[PDB]
Amino acid sequence: MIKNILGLALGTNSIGWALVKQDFENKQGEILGMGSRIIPMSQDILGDFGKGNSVSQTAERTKYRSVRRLRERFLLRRERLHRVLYILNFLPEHYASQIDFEKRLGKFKVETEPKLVWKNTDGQFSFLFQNSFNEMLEDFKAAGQELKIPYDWTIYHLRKKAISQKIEKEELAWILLNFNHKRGYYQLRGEDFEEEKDKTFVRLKVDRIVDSGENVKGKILYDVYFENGWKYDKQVVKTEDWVDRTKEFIVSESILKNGETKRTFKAVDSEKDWIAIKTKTEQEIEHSHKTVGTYIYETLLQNPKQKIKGKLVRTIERKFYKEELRQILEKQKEFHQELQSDDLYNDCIRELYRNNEVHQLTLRKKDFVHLFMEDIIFYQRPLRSQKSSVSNCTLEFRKYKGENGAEHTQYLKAIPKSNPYYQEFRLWQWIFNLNLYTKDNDENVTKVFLNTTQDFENLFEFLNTRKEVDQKALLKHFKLNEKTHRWNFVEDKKYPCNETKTMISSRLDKVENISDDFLTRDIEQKIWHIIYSVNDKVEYEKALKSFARKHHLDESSFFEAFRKFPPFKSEYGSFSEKAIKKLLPLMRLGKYWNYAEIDKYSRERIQKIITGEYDENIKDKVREKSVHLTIENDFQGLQLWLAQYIVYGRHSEASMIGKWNSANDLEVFLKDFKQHSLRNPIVEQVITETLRVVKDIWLKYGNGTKDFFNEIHIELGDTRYISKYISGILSNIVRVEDGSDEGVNSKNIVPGNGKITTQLKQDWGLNDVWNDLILPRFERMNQLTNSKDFTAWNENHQKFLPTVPIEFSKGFSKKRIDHRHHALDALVIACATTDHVNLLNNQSAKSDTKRYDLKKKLMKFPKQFLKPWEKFTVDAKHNLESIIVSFKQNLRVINKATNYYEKYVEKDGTKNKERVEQAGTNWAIRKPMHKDTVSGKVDLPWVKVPKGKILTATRKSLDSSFDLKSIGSITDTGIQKILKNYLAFKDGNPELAFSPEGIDDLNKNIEKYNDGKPHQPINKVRVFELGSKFQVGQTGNKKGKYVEAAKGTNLFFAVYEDEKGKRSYETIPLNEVIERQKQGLTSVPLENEKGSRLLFDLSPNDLVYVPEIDENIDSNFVFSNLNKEKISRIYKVEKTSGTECYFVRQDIAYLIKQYDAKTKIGELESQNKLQVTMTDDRIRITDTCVKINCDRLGNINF
RNA sequence: GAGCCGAGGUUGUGAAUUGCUUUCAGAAAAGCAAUUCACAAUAAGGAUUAUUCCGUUGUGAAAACAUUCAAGGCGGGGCAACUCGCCUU
DNA sequence: CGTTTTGTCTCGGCGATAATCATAGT
DNA sequence: ACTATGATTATCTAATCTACAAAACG
Repeated sequence: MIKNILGLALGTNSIGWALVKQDFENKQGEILGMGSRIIPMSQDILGDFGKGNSVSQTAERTKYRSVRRLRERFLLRRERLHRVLYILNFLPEHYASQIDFEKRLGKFKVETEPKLVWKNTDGQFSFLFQNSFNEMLEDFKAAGQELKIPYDWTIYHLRKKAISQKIEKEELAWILLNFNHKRGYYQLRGEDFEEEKDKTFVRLKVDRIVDSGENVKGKILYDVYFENGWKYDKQVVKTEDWVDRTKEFIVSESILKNGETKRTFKAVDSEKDWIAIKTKTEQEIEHSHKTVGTYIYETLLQNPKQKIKGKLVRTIERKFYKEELRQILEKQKEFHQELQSDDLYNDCIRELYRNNEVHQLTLRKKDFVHLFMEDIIFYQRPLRSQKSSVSNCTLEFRKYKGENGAEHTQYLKAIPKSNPYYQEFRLWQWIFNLNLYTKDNDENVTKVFLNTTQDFENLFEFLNTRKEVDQKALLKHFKLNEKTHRWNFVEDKKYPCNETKTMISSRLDKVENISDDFLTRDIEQKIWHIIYSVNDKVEYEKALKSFARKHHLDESSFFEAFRKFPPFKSEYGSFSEKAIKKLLPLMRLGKYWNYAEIDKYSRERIQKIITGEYDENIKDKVREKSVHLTIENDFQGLQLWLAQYIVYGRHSEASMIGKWNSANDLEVFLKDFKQHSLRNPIVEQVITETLRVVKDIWLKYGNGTKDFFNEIHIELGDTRYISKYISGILSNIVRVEDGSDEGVNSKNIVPGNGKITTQLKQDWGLNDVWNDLILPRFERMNQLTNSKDFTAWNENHQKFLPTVPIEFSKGFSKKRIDHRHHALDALVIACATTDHVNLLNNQSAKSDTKRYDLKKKLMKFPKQFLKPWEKFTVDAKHNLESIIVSFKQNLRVINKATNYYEKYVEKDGTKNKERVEQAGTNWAIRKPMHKDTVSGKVDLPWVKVPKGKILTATRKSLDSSFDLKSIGSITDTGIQKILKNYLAFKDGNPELAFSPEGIDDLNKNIEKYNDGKPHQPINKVRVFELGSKFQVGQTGNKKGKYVEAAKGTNLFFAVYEDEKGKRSYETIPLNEVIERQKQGLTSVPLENEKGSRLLFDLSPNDLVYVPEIDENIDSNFVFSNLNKEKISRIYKVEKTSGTECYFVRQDIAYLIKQYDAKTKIGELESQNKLQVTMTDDRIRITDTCVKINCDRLGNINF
């Protein structure tokens, strides 16, 4: 008689909501409220989530964190090297004196940038190793190239020299730190692949293409021939790009069973493919029979202009660097007696690991080579453990009491699917579920071949010894054949058959020289634990060797068989090991079944059920189903449900009765909600704000009372996954406890479909109200474009109709330009009653009389439905007209940071490693402080710099986009002159002049374009810009880094006021906000230098009201009489810069036509947002703007 | 969702070579650079000495948190710290 | 001032299937 | 001798703008 319905139009970043209360029997009803809540998301995410490309803020934050973590790990390696070398007395005096060895161990002292080789004496820098540089000079002159080379090329000369000769200890420290910089490519798993692993990179020329007579797709395929005698494996069709073309290949070879090389082919081109580049560099290094450092040194000797870093050696295997460093260290150990000193080694080991005695005792047996190479520099951490994220068992729970005097439950981790207990349980399940059917008549031929316990025991034994069962093997075990019988499932599908024991038996038979009885249950599970738990190469090898030593087995072929065992797939079952251990005695039948192996609880329950007594834990359905279990002997080969109830006492997942009687339950559920509980963060964010909106509606319109929402309709109109989880969550509100409403989702949740929505919109005229609601925008567009092509006349409706020209018909749709369409969708979903959706989903009647009553009740005499009440369209249109869209504001600028770090804490006279919280106050910046690109400050005497601005320059690649205007912005004038000369030579055509071949030609003959004077090659140039860029920081060289504010970081636009009436405008930078908020002050300075008082500041996604020109709003207040014209004048802050504050009307979501530089037209001009009102008055908003406050429901918070 | 790593790029310091402009006076210096090398920083900053980290996630007024969390015993694993399991509150 | 035009850090591995080559039972 | 099944690599795994901040221009 009176019923409350709420509708939610969930979107990708929007939440449209509505609430209706209708009396259907009297054709009465009304809309309590409507609105649209918007979470600010850019169109990039909305266009990327459909395909998927790193669509997550958390993903970008994680990428930044990973880069940082690599940086601090490199820095920590450098600090440890500094400490060790200072103990060894290897650092130079000037470099060591600027390193802190007492408070911040190994770190540079503040405001210092020392260099290991550049000694700063009384203002002049001198190279530390003059003798080595001189030796390199005679080396170069013997190569006959030049005598003027950089000092810092000595690193490679020393790297080559250190292989076989003595070098100075400071040079050795330089080498060690340089090795710490560049480490190489390495795969942590290792697991050396096939012994051949050819993967050779070659260059071959095609000789002949002989037709092979294979016609496919109306063309006879051909093959390829090479000079060495190799045939390209695949067929070739296009002969134009294959005749005598020198393609490069990564050819792979492998020795097969027959004993010949199966040579594949992989067409690849260098300098664009990582694999080809790496393989070519590695082959060049290896065929020279020299280390990477020696190869680099000789290459640089041959071509002094060669780019080393990033051109010559980009990415090579870490083994090359490790071999070079090992050779250097073993050679230098023979000369430097510090590296052979045990006392110095003990001092180093104590300094590094003073509180870790075990690691000290471990490293006491090694030497400095292992410390520098294996321990410090090339130490790579293993993958972080993820066993804490494993899903928990749903049945077996452990309860305990903590120190807080409470009692919570500790969950049990799920058993791995490959655990032999899980394998046995799954095999028993598959045997129980297995039955046979005949091909002839499709009759239940089973129960004759599998009737007694002997048959099932034989089948279990047969399946135990195999790894995968199929049609033919299972048929042959029963002597049946494919031509006469089938096994009730997919004929060409195979099932797991306890493969683990199969491989275990195979590898325990491969070792031989043992009896065929060593494989038992305990030994099998021990080998399982050894292989699975110990996931590390050397650890696994040592574990296997020690296991073979403990048990009387030969450790010769057992280790060899088990050393290359394939890793297990990461998977876990639904239950835990305890659950399967308890269920298996029930599963087992025959000789594997015994009553003594069933635990006390299940045995007692079985005794009770067979006795027939009355117990509270036994349901009537149990006696209905377990009636056949009269004797305890019948409890053999029971199914999963039976055994589950016997062990526990629950008929499968029985769910709970989650009913919430007040908004406080919803509030605490919000408090207890967990992050990353769904598919992606987008949906969890949307639902978080969704139920928050639901809580706000509940509080506002029902005071949080019980059973306020009689029904909730959720429809959306990829995104299907969020059509049911939300229904389940909100079933806690719309559930009925009388027993007639049962299930995971309450019957009060009725999601719909698009057909009903469209039909009711057309019949009730929601399309009409939307059209004449959006028409004024199109009339304005016609007036702006002084044409009549944005509105189409029709005579039946005697009015205009919004439309777009075909040339602007790319992706325009009328239902996506205004944010109120979310509210419209929510309203149409909410009002779709059960009768309406039933009628429009089951229109197929099979008889006109059966559905004629619904025709009489709902539609007017299939033409038109009755409106829900007399004025449904009218008041629906009014409610759309009086909606203030609520926009979420993200004003998080700083936040409190919590850091927990492991540490040795002195406890009870002993040092034990534990976790400690960081002391003091540490702030976290929640916004991107600046853009990635970094520019330097320069001053140009030929550029007039106005006061308040600076010149910043950065390096750019020289390309075809360098015209006269672009050339004029280069900081240097020599390059400007040269480029102007070259461009004049090429008839003023940047495309021809600055093409890569054109750039190469310019660099070849740069003398002719420089008035005959030599110049270095030009590939990149520095271009300046006259603007306002701020410094990154204040310490070290961070002062010299000038950056630009990141996207969406101008959060504040302050308008300052004098006593006269004049307004002044200024946008607050982010760093000032940081300082003011961390000092506890207000975000915006309430005072300028001139002394003007602050009126207010504007922030993005904030709503302001612009009064009419005649109105004078100073202390009007009265924010209840917001009729249509008032909301029509509400504007939203979009972006700000300098003295400009751009606005878009709050209703507007997407533009009718975005501005394009070609047509030079747009709805809101070039910026797609105006500093003035859209109407004809065209008045500056900031001159008379007054701020309004909106809650989540869009009400005015006066 | 997260973890283990890698290669460049950018700004700055230092250096070798070569340019444009200016001031001294073809010498010297400065501003702006180009090719190559070493190094520093790589979001401002804050702890720590563990082979540990927190800083572009989200919540909300507490400038508080979630994103980490017990006790014991019965075990596997290594040179072992540590890690992987079982058992009861 | 009002308005439009231009620039913005980028690349690798730790992947999936599809297709041909073998390869024993039949 | 024919068939179906077990396995290595080749091929692909997409195809990307958006919109703010501000210098440049009229």
